[PDB]
Amino acid sequence: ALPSNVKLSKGEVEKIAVTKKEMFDELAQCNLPTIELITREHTFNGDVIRFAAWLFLMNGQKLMIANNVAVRMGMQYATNLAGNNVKITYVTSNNVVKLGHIAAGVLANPYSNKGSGLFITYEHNLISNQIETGKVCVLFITSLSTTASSTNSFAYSACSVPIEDWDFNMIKLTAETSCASLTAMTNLVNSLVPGERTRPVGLYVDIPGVTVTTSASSGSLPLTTIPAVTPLIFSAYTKQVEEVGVINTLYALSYLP
Amino acid sequence: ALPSNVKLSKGEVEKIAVTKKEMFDELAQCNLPTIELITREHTFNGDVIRFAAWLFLMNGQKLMIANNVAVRMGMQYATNLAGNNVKITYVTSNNVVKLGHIAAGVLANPYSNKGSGLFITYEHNLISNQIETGKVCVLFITSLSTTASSTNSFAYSACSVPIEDWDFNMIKLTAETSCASLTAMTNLVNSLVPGERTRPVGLYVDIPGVTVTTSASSGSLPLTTIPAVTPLIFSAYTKQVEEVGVINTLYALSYLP
Amino acid sequence: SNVKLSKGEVEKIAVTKKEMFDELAQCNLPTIELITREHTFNGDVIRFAAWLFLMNGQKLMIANNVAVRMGMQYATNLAGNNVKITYVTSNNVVKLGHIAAGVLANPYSNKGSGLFITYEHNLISNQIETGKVCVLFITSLSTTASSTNSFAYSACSVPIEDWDFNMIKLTAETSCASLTAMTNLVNSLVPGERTRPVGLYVDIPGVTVTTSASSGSLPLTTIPAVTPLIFSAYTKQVEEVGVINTLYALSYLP
Repeated sequence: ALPSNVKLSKGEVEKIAVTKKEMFDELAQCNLPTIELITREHTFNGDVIRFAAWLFLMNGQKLMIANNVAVRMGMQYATNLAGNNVKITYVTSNNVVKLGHIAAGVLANPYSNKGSGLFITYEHNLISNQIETGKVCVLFITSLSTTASSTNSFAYSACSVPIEDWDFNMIKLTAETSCASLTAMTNLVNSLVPGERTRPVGLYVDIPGVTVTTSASSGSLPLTTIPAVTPLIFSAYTKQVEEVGVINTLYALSYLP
Repeated sequence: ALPSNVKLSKGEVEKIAVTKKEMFDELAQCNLPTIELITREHTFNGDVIRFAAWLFLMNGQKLMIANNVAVRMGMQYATNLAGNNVKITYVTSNNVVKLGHIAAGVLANPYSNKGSGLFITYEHNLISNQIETGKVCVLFITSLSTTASSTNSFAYSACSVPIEDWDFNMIKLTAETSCASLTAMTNLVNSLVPGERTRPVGLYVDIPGVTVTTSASSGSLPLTTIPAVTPLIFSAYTKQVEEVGVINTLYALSYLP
Repeated sequence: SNVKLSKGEVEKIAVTKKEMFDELAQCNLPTIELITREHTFNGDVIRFAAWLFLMNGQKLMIANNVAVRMGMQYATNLAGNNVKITYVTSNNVVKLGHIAAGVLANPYSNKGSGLFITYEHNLISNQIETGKVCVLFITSLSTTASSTNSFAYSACSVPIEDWDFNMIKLTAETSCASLTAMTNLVNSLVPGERTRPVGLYVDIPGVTVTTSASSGSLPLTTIPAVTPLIFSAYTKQVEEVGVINTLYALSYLP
């Protein structure tokens, strides 16, 4: 801890750094070489840090409508829209597990209020209300005006990803990385009185083949509920667009690189 | 300072690694050499990562009954069944502090509806309702059927531990590590209709001398509430057995190895 | 085992910054998404973790802590609503941000502890103090189980030029004016009803911190909605004043 700056022994480094051994130890039980299975499972396979961040974002958080859903990899059950645990179906393409889904179940109260949401489904286009075989449907909806505004103005970006190409890591919500959605949303925001302007954010997806579409402005939430029969992957919505950030963060945290 | 493989200086390791200094620095105040007392106490002595993970598990989580209790080491007060801070009494064997307890207080509503829970008390057997002098009493209760099922079927595992041999670390819930509780519990689940079967989890305890007993199937929760006057160490219960995993995680997180 | 490590070995033994980055990395990009960085203490996921729950719900805390963080746009006010931040500057340095307090639904109550920080508005004196940051700490002196209503506060005013979030804490151990006074005041109560004394410690020279007399009713119950507010957080149980310090510590970088 004391010396200026020269090559460290293993013992010195174990003293200066946070070790993986120490991280394992947070969860280790009864002097066993492995973390308990039922813990590993819901814990991103040991990652207590990721799990910590993720956990509160997933639950409660005050302005988020009645139960987020994120079906994670390597698990048996996930909680649906009503907060209940249901069986996961995992989906294969080319011998690889791409994703899981569950029955949406019953959203007690509609989305509302001038917020932002990211929803992801298997084969069920929420906008068009139609099935798209072998695609994953990504939907981002948001207020364009601020919570304090007196203008009702909303929009959405959307795209469909062939299941073979699907990769959780290549999706994000952004206000800085250039792409069709950010550009469109930026133009859409600028239609409002300056005082009522949001910080534009877009649906960025970097998977070749896929183009992301952005709607026109709406003055009414593009999506209010989700049919309970819906094969659902991920669903999260704040009542306050000012916090759209946390929704990107949740999603980023839900799935491994 | 990132692309090569041999022999790092202290200064390089401090850039490449997450350091203890930085972790200390999340909690440091006023350029002082130690973390503030009143913060160290409830923070597992500065372990902010542990504390992060633990915190949300300990509170709210929408399917857990009205207030988990985990009396932690080296603290003044713990919150009881009613969520109120009451004085901890610490217990000594052979000049070593083994564990603390509090008056259980008042569970507003009964445990209920096909869940799982772990309870640990000082000297009070919750099943036999009698005092066992110098024993620590472990009770794990669970549904055998799924939440979706139409069968009321419940069981519990239990054992008593001599206070001198007590070790928070040698207990866990498991579905993989071989033991008498897992075995019994496996056989018990297999008495149900395939579609209603849960993944069996047993109470595992590696303290020599101790044997863990498992009940027969019950169809009615082995345990519904806790007498207010009870000396309580740990109590946690979910309404949904499918998440019994979190209960193991919480417990694992509450006590240091 | 017990000899000089290569960078590959270090990366296998240590938690790396690269891995921490990767908790939040998206789309193979060299930076963490802005809207994510912003509310995340710039990528510090561990800090953000601990902070998050401390800031929200937590059972015994009155209807919405406020803590205006650095480098953000909006912060949640007393009502739980997101409002615009005004950042304040002294000598080309950003010293702090504030928001209109807004409407605290229910009054602070029942034998707790609160830390409050306002720009220029002394909540006790109810008067403007130009160029000062106002720190107020209020607490029960007796325990929740007690049958005595006894309260006190400590307070000080800090010139905006000298303001540093890091030189403030709540303490029961580090010697200071507020600790001493607070210990004396506690010791006027029946032993069984005695709290563990904690003081408002502030290590910015020029500033002295005043501690009140004992009250028998809370020195502060509410906050005028117009108040320029920086930090606000109150538990109903004084036994947990520890968590209020931890929330504060976690809200601002060293």
